[PDB]
Amino acid sequence: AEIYNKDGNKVDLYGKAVGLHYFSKGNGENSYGGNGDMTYARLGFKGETQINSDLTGYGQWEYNFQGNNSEGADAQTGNKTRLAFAGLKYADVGSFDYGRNYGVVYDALGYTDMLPEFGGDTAYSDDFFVGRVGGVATYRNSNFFGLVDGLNFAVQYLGKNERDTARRSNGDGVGGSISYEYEGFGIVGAYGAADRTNLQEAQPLGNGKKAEQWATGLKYDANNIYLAANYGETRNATPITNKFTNTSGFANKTQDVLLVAQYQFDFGLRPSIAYTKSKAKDVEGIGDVDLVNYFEVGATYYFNKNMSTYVDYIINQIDSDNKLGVGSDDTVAVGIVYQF
Amino acid sequence: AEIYNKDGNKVDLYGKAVGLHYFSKGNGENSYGGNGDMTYARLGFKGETQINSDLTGYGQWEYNFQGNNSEGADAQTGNKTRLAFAGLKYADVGSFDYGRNYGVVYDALGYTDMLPEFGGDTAYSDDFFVGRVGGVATYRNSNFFGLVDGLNFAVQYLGKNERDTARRSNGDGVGGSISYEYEGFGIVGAYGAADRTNLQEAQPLGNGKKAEQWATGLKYDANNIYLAANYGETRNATPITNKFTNTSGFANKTQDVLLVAQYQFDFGLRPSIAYTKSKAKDVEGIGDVDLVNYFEVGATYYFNKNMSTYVDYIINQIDSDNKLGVGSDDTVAVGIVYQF
Amino acid sequence: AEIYNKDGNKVDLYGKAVGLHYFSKGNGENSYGGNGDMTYARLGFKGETQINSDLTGYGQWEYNFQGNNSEGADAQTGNKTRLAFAGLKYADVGSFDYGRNYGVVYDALGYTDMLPEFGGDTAYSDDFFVGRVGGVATYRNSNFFGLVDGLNFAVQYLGKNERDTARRSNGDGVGGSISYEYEGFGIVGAYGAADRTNLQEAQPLGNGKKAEQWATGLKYDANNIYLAANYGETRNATPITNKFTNTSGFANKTQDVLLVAQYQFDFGLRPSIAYTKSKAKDVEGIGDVDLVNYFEVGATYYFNKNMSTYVDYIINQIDSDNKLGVGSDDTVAVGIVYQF
Repeated sequence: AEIYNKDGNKVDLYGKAVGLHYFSKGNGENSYGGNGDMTYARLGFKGETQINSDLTGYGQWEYNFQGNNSEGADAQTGNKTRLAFAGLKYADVGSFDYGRNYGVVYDALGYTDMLPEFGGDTAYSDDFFVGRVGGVATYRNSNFFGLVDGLNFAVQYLGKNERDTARRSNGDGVGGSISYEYEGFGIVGAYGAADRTNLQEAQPLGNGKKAEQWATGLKYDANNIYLAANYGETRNATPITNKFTNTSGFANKTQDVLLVAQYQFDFGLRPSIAYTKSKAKDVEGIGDVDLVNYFEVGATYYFNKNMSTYVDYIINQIDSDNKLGVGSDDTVAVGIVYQF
Repeated sequence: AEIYNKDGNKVDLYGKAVGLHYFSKGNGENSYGGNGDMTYARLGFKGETQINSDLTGYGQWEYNFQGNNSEGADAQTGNKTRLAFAGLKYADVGSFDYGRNYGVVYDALGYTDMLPEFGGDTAYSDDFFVGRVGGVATYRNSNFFGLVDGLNFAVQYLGKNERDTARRSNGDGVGGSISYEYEGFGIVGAYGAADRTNLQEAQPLGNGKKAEQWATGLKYDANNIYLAANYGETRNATPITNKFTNTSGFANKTQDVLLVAQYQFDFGLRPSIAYTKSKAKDVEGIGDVDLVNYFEVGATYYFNKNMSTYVDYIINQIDSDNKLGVGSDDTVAVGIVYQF
Repeated sequence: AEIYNKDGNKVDLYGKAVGLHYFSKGNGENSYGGNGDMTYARLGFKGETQINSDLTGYGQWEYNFQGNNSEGADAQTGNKTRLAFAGLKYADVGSFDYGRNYGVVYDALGYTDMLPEFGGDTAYSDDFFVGRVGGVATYRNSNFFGLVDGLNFAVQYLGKNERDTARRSNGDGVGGSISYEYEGFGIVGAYGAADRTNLQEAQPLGNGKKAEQWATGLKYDANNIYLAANYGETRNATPITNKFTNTSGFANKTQDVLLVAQYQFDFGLRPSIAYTKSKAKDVEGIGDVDLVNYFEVGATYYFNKNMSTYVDYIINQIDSDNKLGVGSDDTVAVGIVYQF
């Protein structure tokens, strides 16, 4: 919601209140998404001020507030800051911002991150270039300096983040994307690579000093039709765990495929169909393991632009014999979302 | 405050900044409410969008921010999300929302929850149907489908919540209320019951597999006069602790009485008078124990609609010989509240 | 940003999104400010309602949200409530508010707290009267009841706060300030003293039962020129640590000097020059130790009123032979700030 627009500085304060609930067999510890209340909310703001007629300053902050906690000690479990950055966009040169923001490889993975609830599996947060990250300096350029419509590129610089965890840690690195949008087609390629840190190298699963991720997208988005596909691979970057040996680390290699098919009816119904398959390769002592695999059937029914509800169903293809001990049961999400 | 109302979607962003302080003898660990700085703030938003002329989507999120903490490690102590849900209200059929919201038995207890600071004693949060709860689906209906003015009812479905604590946990259950408002009178009856979970059954105090709460209210609210009374009982649901045996659990039974008497002067002064008495029965090895007992004398002086101050005094009737070790000293709250 | 002004109640909801990063040699554990991503954000609101033509109610809440955390367990590390209070300002009598607010001795230290990033060294939070504190009742009076322009005074009452930590704890005390502003000159004197608590007295470093702080300021602020100086001293109040003995407590005495020199160019550039020196005296087994010492060179370039960037450089004068083990390396901050 645009709560303010005076003296060329508009502030968009927005939020969400998602009544949500998962359904999985038993206590669902063996299910794709889990079982239980999953209600949460959001709050944030994106500001934009015009320094002049070419230069624009902008800032954004988004925060997730969990609603499925009690007002006891667990109150904060899950609350986190999702985005926080600032920048200046200028004429045709391009934009530059810095802070907690999405990694460039997300640009590609973005194409398939359209499911009602689930999906987006390979875009782990705090995992180098595929999801939200801390301290990334990003430079994007539009229409190749205005010369070519639809030709976009960006180069990101990931700063080293040595945290308490190997999972949330990352060394420094660089990445970049290139996308061309035309008619209702989009084609993307993005890649990045950064140093793994000592703690990361110290983990039992995964071996290397350089983690690199890359993926490409293709999409036909026009005339109530959304079709998109993603494919990517990674070296020592997808976090994994062996539930049996109680070991953790990263998959040495992974072949990722994401597919989406969605149609937007006029009356508000927007069914969804998708396929997700992530397979780790060269996992020590195991070899090839499916980290994710399933089919999705879903439907979001938008009332107006500030209301909707959706049902998401995950036909979990993962089998019980999974080596890493991944869950094999299905999950069903049922949400009702109010926003502004 | 209504910061936005465009295209039939009004957003009410509100808050509080309560400068507060308690006064009790000594360090007050033996006092009703404690002693010290109790300053806090609130922030939230309730949105409402008109899907059409019968259907309305709405959402709400409220968060408590504690101000009596240092900026050190204790910073977050007390911060919690108080409410978070979403729903659709429709024509005369009624409303339906889901998320973190008040339990139906609160509908009754609401009548007496009007004190300047204290009061509301029996409406514990995260305690089945008497206070705020997680994952409750609620259906309310107004004026009996519009047929009878003042006749209201609601049926709530409490979802199972297996948390780290027995106190904050709850099995699944159902509850409902019925209220009739007329002239300036109100009469309410509400009841609910749900399964106690293993962890709860596992506690030393309290025995049963089903916890059920119920209460009724009566109130005369009109012409600057507010008079209300509540009475209820519970089976294995009111959380209790024996400070001496260092044991916890739930009271097998409790007889609750709440009484309020308040008058609204024209110039802003609104004195308060109240009586609260909660007694546990069948407490193992003890029998009958008063969990709460006192008289209250208070007064809120509202300047305008965004300012007030109040003094609340609790004449603590609990004696020193209390078996469960409940505090016996008095407490005085003195707040100054700004809001919007 | 003033998101609302109706019926004489204006609400100013504001925020920040600071993309920030420190630069120090090595991992910088021996540097002044540290090394790494330091991105954060702010959110808050100050409200003001006119009770009538003399009386005004007002409230404020400010919260710091850290952006340099991962979305993992460390998510909340650093989030804190910075301010939270409420009051009534009246005619010429003066204002009175209560809650989490700045201590009076800050009034003096304020003069030198103008650096782009660093600076303000001696105004520790949760440290009696020099920084933000919990439960302080403050009374300020303007222009000596309107009789003398520029003559201002305030008397603060610090409530006892017995927290988990000696550092964040404080006994009760009183403080007050006196400031006279004229032409573009300002002269301030402020002082306070309060009881140290048992836990504080219990610490190895620092001996006394009464902690007292005081400081004075002088400033020439007019015609794009800002020049300010501060000098103060303290008894058993500045928190200190001996990195080698792994001991903590408070400096028995400290001589603090702060100096600032800044000029505001018309086009937006605002260079900064400053000197900071805090020296502890009578530190057990050591004697005199510099807690802080350096020169600063900085520059903030404001685009418009909602955008800026700055570079701050700390020429760290602290030597390696520091007895308390204080860091000796330099630090460089580079921020880009969007606000509203």
